[PDB]
Amino acid sequence: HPKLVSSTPAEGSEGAAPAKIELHFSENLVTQFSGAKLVMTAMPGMEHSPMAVKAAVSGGGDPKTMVITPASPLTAGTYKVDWRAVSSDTHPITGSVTFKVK
Ligand SMILES: [Cu+2]
Ligand SMILES: [Cu+2]
Ligand SMILES: [Cu+2]
Repeated sequence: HPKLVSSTPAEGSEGAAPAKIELHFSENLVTQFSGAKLVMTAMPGMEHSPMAVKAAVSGGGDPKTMVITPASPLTAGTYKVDWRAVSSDTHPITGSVTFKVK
């Protein structure tokens, strides 16, 4: 089964707004069954409130890499990437990556 090897930004990281989010998995993904959603869970001065972020999701050049690209630059707040990794003849695997933008 594919598991999340690494990502940019990394889990728990705090830093600048990423132009795109990259997820690297241990196994090659089937593009049509794999995917992800980006959510803002919080922003400065306001209560926690999950909201889908307008973003596109595609495989990279590497079949083990998933790329999420926001429609517009991410503003300050906490974000989570809920991903769905499906390799060939394998049960779907899901997970969540969280990170903060300042
Ligand atoms: Cu928001
Ligand atoms: Cu708000
Ligand atoms: Cu399985």
